[PDB]
Amino acid sequence: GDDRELAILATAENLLEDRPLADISVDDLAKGAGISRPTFYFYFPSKEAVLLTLLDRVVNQADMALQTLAENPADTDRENMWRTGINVFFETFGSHKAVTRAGQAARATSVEVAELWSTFMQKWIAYTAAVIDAERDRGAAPRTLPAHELATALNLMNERTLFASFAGEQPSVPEARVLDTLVHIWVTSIYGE
Amino acid sequence: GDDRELAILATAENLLEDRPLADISVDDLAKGAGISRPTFYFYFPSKEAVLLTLLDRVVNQADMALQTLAENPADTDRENMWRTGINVFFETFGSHKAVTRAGQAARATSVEVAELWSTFMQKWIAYTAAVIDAERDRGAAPRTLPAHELATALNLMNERTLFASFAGEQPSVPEARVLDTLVHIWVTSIYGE
Ligand SMILES: COc1ccc(NC(=O)N2CCC(C)CC2)cc1
Ligand SMILES: COc1ccc(NC(=O)N2CCC(C)CC2)cc1
Repeated sequence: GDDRELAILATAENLLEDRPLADISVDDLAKGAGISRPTFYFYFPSKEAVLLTLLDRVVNQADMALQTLAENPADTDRENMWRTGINVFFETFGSHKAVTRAGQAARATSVEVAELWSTFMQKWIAYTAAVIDAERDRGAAPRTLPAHELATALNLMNERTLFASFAGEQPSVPEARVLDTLVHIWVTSIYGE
Repeated sequence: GDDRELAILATAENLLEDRPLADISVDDLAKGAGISRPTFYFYFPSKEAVLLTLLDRVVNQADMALQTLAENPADTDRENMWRTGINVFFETFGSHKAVTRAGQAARATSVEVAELWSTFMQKWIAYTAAVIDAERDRGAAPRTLPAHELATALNLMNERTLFASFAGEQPSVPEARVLDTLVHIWVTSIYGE
C-alpha cells in the first residue's frame, strides 16, 4: 500500500516538473509507478486526487515546520524572527515548485484544493495575528491596524508574491530578492507608526 | 456597429453578475443584445473575446484615472497621496466586480487576458517605482529596498488583496477595511527605515 501510493506520488511530482496535469495521463502515472492502470484506480480515483494529496503533503510540511519554530523560544531580533518564519514558506514551497504551481492552478477547478488552501491560510493568518498581538502586548509593536486585517493582507501578499517569483511570472520579484523584499514590508508594517 | 457592440458588452457584464462565463451562452448574449447568433459572430468570435474587451475597458479606465491623477500637482500629504492612488483601483475594479472576477479567472485559460493584465501591471509597477524614486530624490523617503522590487511586491499585494476582498473569499480583508489596510502597508514600507 504505502510503497505503491508513494511511487504514484513521486511519479506525479516528477512529471509535473515537465508539464501540466492536463498533459499527464493515468497511463503515465501508472507506468512511472510500475503498476497497471486498474491498480492505479485502487489507490486514487483521478490524477486530480493525486495532486490534492501532493499539495496536502507540501502544505502540512510548511505548517509542521512553522509549528517547530513556534515551539522554540522567540528570536530576540524582531527582523530575524519574521525572516526565519517567512523562510519556512520560501524553502518549503520553493523546494516543491511543480506541486506549488499545479496546486495553485487547481484552486480554480477543485473545491477540495480551494478548501485546503483556505484552511491553511486561515491558520497562518491567525498565527501571524497572535504574534503581532503578543508584540503589541509586550510594547514592541504599535497599536495601529487591526492585527487580523494586517495579518490577512501580509499573508496574501506572500501567497501572490512567492508564487509569482517561483513561476518566473512577468512581473515578479526575482527569487533571489523575494525574501528580503517581503521581510522589509512585514517589519515596516508591523513595527511602523 | 458601435451600438450593437456596446449592447453585447453591456449584456455580458450584466449576465456575469449572475453566473460565470462558462454558464453564459452566445444565445444569451445575442438575445440580451437584441441580435441573432450569426450577427453576434460579426462583432465577436467567442464569448471569451467579449470578456477580453470588457476587461480591456476596465483596465484602461483605471489606467486613464491614474494618468489624470499623475497630471495634477502631487498631494503634499504623503499618506493621502498614496491613498488617492490606491483608491483609483479600489473604485474602478470595485465598480466592475463581475468583470474583475471573470477576468482574473480567465488569465489561466487565455494568453490574451494574461498578457493584458501583465502589460498593465508592469506599467503600474513602473509608475509606482518612479514615484518612490522621486520621494527618495527629494529626501522624503529612505533609500531602503530597490524601488522596482518594493513596487512589484506592493502591486502584487494589491492585486491579490483587492480581488479577494471583492470576491468575499475566505480569507479576505473586509471590503470596508481594505483601503486603510493597504495604505498602511504602502506608507510604512515606502517611508519606514
Ligand atoms: C505561498 O503562500 C504563502 C507563503 C507564506 C505565507 N505566510 C508567511 O510567510 N508567514 C510568515 C510567518 C508567520 C508567523 C506565518 C505566515 C502565506 C502563504
Ligand atoms: C487589482 O489589481 C491591482 C490594484 C491596484 C494596483 N496598484 C495600485 O493600487 N497602485 C497604487 C498607486 C500607484 C501610484 C499605482 C499602483 C495594482 C493592481
